[PDB]
Amino acid sequence: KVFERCELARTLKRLGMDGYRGISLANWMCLAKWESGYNTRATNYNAGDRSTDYGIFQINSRFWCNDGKTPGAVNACHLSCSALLQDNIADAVACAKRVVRDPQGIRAWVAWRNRCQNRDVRQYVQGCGV
Repeated sequence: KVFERCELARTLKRLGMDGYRGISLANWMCLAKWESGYNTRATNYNAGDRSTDYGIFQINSRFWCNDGKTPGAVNACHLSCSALLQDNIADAVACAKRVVRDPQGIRAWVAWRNRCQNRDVRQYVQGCGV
């Protein structure tokens, strides 16, 4: 499903993402925006290393979820990658909290460094009443 902006902000808020491991909701919103355009069915295959990025947060199949076809898969979220293509994002959120418990935190997603780090990101949550 493609979320509307404030719709996603309140859903993430309800699921405990605001200030999770010090990360504001606006930073999580900036990340989903640039990773998938808030689209839960987004997939991106990475031909160079044979892995795929799944869902609204574009979580990768080498380290986090298992799709069975990625070389060297670790499956740290202990989740099938199909769980990240559901309309309900509760599993994607539980795996995203797992990613940022690593020292790197949200810096684990390159797109957050390129488009969100050291930028004003308050516009992603403005007017959502969150």
